[PDB]
Amino acid sequence: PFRFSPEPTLEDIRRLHAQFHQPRNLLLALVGEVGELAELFQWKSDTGPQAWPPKERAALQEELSDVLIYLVALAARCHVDLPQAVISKM
Amino acid sequence: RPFRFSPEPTLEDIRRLHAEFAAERDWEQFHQPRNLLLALVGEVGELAELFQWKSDTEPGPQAWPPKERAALQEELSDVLIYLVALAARCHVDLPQAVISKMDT
Amino acid sequence: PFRFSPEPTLEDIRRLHAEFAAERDWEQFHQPRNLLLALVGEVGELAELFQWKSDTEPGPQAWPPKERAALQEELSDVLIYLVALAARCHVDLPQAVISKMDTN
Amino acid sequence: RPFRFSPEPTLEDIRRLHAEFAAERDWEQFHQPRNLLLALVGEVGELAELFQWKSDTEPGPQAWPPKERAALQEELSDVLIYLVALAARCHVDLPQAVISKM
Ligand SMILES: *n1c(N)c(C)c[n+]([C@H]2C[C@H](O)[C@@H](COP(=O)(O)OP(=O)(O)OP(=O)(O)O)O2)c1=O
Ligand SMILES: Cc1c[n+]([C@H]2C[C@H](O)[C@@H](COP(=O)(O)OP(=O)(O)OP(=O)(O)O)O2)c(=O)[nH]c1N
Repeated sequence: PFRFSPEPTLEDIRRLHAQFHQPRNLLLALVGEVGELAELFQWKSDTGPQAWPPKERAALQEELSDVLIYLVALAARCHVDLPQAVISKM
Repeated sequence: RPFRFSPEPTLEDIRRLHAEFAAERDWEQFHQPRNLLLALVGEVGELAELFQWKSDTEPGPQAWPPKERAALQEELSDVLIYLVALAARCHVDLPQAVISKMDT
Repeated sequence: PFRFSPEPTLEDIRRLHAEFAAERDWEQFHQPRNLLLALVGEVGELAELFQWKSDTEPGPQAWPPKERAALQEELSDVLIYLVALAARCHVDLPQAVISKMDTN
Repeated sequence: RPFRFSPEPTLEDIRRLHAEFAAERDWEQFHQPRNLLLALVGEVGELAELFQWKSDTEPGPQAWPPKERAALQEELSDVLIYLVALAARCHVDLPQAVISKM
């Protein structure tokens, strides 16, 4: 069916990519990848990404992770328990 | 002191959670790619609407008034709740797509 | 096959938005970045409105006046920060435009 | 210090030109609200990448190297061009909706 791999956990990805990496420089880099990610959708239409050519799907996973990696970074530097902070909202 | 994230939820855990709260709030339908995308973009917006006034030569995020750091967490979450939501919808295994990256 | 008004103009807008701001001493906050994050914060409200639509659907002309009135706001707050950004960047936003089309 | 903008083209003018441009390479089909939003949401990113690595009270844009200062224009140019086409595609009076907000 569909499923995410049991790891790397949010804690791994935090440990793994970790001056640049200060607060608002990281927030501008998050918005950037959201900018690349948003680009792989602009000239589409309502119909999904599960059926895109390979070089596209491949970029769809690439840019998507990038965003995570920075959101990861940004929060791990704002000292927010990204993982827990999620369930609390639930 | 070392600041580390807790163990779980796993991204897979973060999925199976949002995955259900809506399936009870009957959402998944409007949950179409761009719909999910465009949302992530409003939260990202809501995320920057805290740093747009703060200068990086300021008390930094850690040292943010409770209610600010509170909002900050409630925001960093949603940006994650939708990133993982968009991924799953694309059939992307966000967790593994990260490894393929490390393969630099 | 539509039309904007002849005014205001971008300097006319770039002008008042000066007067306006630093009339709330809102000019001390026009440092490139703070400004860039502000655009992103408003570039995000604008999305929050289209996260529920689809382009196969009738543009905001059919939207209920209330939804169609809040769309004029964001579209306007987005141009305002964009202008406040360009200016602090000493960019002739108006020329930078046309002098970018004598190309692609 | 305090900068100005040439008296034209006006917001409407830009509107037409882009049209001619986009009416040339059959790009109107490409201009559906959400397209120009994401289209714009993304140029704001390219525009975000520029400053991501820069700094608070460091050199500063206007003192940036040429090729960067030039890329900067590009990026600001684009953001408008899309703001202008979405605004237009939504049948929204962009210049006037800016005063009405004062
Ligand atoms: N509208 C539509 N629908 C389309 C397809 C295209 N345009 C024009 C207007 C806009 O200014 C230009 C995009 O130019 P670009 O593709 O070179 O900018 P960018 O992609 O960011 O440069 P790069 O080569 O991708 O790095 O297309 C419409 O108005
Ligand atoms: C907070 C603020 C506001 N400004 C002025 C300029 C914008 O054209 C107008 C819109 O402000 P905004 O706070 O974004 O209006 P709202 O969107 O309704 O605010 P929120 O609902 O809280 O997002 O405010 C401004 O110049 N600088 C500044 N630091």
